[PDB]
Amino acid sequence: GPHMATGQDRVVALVDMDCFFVQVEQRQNPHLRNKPCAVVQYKSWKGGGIIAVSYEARAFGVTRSMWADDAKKLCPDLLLAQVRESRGKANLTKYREASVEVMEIMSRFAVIERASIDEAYVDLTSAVQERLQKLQGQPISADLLPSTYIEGLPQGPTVQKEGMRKQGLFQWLDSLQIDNLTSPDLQLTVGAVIVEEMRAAIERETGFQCSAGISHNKVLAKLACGLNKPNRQTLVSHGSVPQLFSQMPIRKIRSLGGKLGASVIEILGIEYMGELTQFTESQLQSHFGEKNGSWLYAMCRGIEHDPVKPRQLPKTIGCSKNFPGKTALATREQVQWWLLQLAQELEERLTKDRNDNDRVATQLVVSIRVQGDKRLSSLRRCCALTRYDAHKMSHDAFTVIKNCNTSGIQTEWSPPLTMLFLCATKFSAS
DNA sequence: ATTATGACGCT
DNA sequence: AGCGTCATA
Ligand SMILES: [Mn+2]
Ligand SMILES: [Mn+2]
Ligand SMILES: [Mn+2]
Repeated sequence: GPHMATGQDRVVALVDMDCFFVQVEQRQNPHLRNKPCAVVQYKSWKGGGIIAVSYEARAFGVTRSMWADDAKKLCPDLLLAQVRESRGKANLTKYREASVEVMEIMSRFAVIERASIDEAYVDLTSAVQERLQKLQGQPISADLLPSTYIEGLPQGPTVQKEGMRKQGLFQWLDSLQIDNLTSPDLQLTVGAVIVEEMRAAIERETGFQCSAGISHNKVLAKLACGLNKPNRQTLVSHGSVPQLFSQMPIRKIRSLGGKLGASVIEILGIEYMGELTQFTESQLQSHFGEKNGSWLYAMCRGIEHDPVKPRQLPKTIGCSKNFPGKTALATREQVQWWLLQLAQELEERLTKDRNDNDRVATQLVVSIRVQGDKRLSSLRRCCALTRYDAHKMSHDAFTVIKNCNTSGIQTEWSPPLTMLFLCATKFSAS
């Protein structure tokens, strides 16, 4: 009754850029705008690997992870932009810099948690209390929410899509009680008004469009964001959760897309998020561990407490390259040449980071993969990072991996290396 | 031969 | 510490 936590204490948003690397390339090259377009890395192997796809191109069935040669079969007029290559490798700097543009705009509104290169969470609880106080029990007009969907509406007693959005919004606003500054539905709505403003600013100041979700926690905000992409935002209320979850595949919720989610489905013999409500907290804990079980017990009821971390900057800076198939590194000087290439990119990015962000990395992580290993990393070793020097860093990396070579003679490397990875970590203020 | 990342959890 | 899981362009 009066003591049941409902997890409606916060207003959290997730803002996620639409087809982000594609938009970055479309801004730069107007010829790619409003076309089936994709971003590709490399070219030689089957036309290159697609890592971002415009919504026009998705209509033809083009997806991420597709080889460009295969995508061309679905969509002959597909336009392509290539990821930059520097020092023999893909270099993602243009996209990291475009990300910073967006993160700095979002930070004007609230402390953000950078969750990826193209998305951040915002805790808008405080900002909502402020906007409510100036509102002065003013109703919220539909015109203040021009791109917002209310999940689950319209419902009950027009065949166009924008018509449907407006009808749902009208029902939502009609039902609102703007008289109560502590009403969670009202707070979400004011949250959505602020996110319209945030999104307008992003687009005005960068040219990039984005989508967003507004809810009471990060997981619901993330899920909400995806419901009406592209270029729209979606409000998922506490009350909308039972219907939403009653047909929502478990794998759709963040963190459940892998082995754990598969095990929830297998062990409990269920399919949808809402079916989880029929288990006790102890029952879920028994199968999935203390932390996961409690998290599942609350999550299936729309409740989650994971805070929005105040972290706008990535806490690691890394450089990685695969050496597939026959390109696997089989000689010493090969290994040393590529460690230098990686190390030089790292030094470049590290030095820029120190200047911009007043910090220094203190640990260097070196990872490799060896042929045969299904695993993604075969081996990970750390050493001190005391100087931003590429030659020192590459020499040190070699030192930590020197012994992995199984060949008797030292000139050859075996078994051949199919991946090198250098990561700077453990930052301290400077 | 999707690749290049980046965060968090376990022991 | 090193490994594993999950995620995101
Ligand atoms: Mn995106
Ligand atoms: Mn994203
Ligand atoms: Mn995506």
